[PDB]
Amino acid sequence: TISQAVPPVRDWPAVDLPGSDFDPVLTELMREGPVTRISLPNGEGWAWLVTRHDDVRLVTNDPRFGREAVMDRQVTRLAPHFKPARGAVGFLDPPDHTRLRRSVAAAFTARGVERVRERSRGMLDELVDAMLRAGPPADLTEAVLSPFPIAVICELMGVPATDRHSMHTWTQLILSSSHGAEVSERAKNEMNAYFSDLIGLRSDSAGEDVTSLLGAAVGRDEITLSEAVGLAVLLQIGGEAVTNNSGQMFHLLLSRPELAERLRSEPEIRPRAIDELLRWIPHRNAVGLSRIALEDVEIKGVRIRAGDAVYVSYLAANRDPEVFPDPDRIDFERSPNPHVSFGFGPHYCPGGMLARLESELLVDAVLDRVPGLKLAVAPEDVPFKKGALIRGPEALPVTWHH
Ligand code: HEM
Repeated sequence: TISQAVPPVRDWPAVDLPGSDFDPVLTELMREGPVTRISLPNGEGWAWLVTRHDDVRLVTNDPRFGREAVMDRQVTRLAPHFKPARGAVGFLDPPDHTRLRRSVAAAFTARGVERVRERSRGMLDELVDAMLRAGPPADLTEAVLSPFPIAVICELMGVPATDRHSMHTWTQLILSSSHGAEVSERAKNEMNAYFSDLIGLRSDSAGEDVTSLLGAAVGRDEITLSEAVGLAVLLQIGGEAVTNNSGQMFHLLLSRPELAERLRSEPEIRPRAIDELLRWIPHRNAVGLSRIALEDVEIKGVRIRAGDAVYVSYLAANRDPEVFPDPDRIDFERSPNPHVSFGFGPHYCPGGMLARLESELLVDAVLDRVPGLKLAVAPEDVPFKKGALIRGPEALPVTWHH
């Protein structure tokens, strides 16, 4: 009856934000309305953006939106390079996405990840033992936050003991180090070859570890060898997300002492506190991967045309004032806490339960075993990743009583 003008296209340039400060451009978009249009540094054109919790759930869970179609054109994006392997789990839709996620689902459920809690707790104590032995001045990221997620994933994946040192090295080299491309690509190839072999050997394995599950799914013609290897690599190197995120957790726990004090005073609230931290921490820069409207869809009186690219902001959704009253307040007691830090819909993060487990063990060890733990520099002096997709510290210098 009455025309509702489409929103203006908002430019969203890459900006390095300090520590855990919220993106002011995202804030502006959140205040403009539930549905906006954005233009990112890379790719071409514009894309719709939804920021409200309900809209984010709709776009990420509804069959009317697809991921596969995304690789048909250069959708405006943040990352400089795009158009990777299609077999990538992120670019697959139900006709094949389900087969891949189903293959390893059991190992990533709450009970699945509990299988490695004891071993992981032990490995963490070894890392902390070493840091304490070395003495007071340390980079918590290098000494703990970085190696721990890798050690835990090796155990969950079922990587032979004598091959884990290689996994560590490959992971570090992969998409994050010197001799860009060359070294990174080389390590990526070695890891691919490794998992290609391990999984193949597990063709008829009944093991519960991830590679065994992958090998069996392959053996049963549920997924191809290529599909299994690709996912295995992604899962193997996905721990960096925990390294970065937990990095923000401790930066927060140390810069806002009241938070650390509460967790030491009431250990029982740690699980819920971790979830609150996960909801609050601005995990990434801008937005990640869009979805293409497969047919026309209306959102808050806005007509999203079939073919249009649509982005969701999980960070904004986690600050939805209706769902999270006083959204900017870090409240460990926040009763209902339906955050989407681990995404939503078919593509929700498989590592979510694992990330919570790793975060819980980390908080325990760091807050209970480091006497007088505090930042060794001013909070604003902690270096954070620049030109990154996933936010977090480059290092987290801490000190304590020897
Ligand atoms: C606190 C740490 C983590 C956070 C905040 C996080 C967050 C996310 C988010 C927001 C997505 C996108 C969902 C979407 O496409 O709508 C995702 C996808 C994914 N994450 Fe994580 N993640 C974390 C840790 C991990 C870990 C440790 C692993 C490896 C076990 C992992 C593996 C994956 C994979 C494989 C996907 C793609 C899933 C698919 O598209 O089917 N994540 N994650």
